[PDB]
Amino acid sequence: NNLETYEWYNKSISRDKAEKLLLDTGKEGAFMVRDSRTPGTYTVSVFTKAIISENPCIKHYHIKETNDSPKRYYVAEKYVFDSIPLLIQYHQYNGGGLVTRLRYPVCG
Repeated sequence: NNLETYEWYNKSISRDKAEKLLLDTGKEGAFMVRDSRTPGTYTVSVFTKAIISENPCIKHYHIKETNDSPKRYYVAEKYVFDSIPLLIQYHQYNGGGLVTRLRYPVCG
């Protein structure tokens, strides 16, 4: 199911790099993702546009997993899915809370 292909996915990424990558572009609710190790989910680097004296906050959202049917992964005891992409696709569209429900998957 590897994602390594979503503007938002960033393999081997960390919490700092994603923010760094996000900071590079700095969009509204920049969306990024990074593999972890937990039950097998992925991380989501979300960045909020801003600068001046501050305002741009980058949040790393991990995709929780829940042996559902399928809705396994999620990032808010909410919309659960079987993959970050759908989990992201759902955020990217719908309105899965998040900085801004995946507004722009950052792909460093």
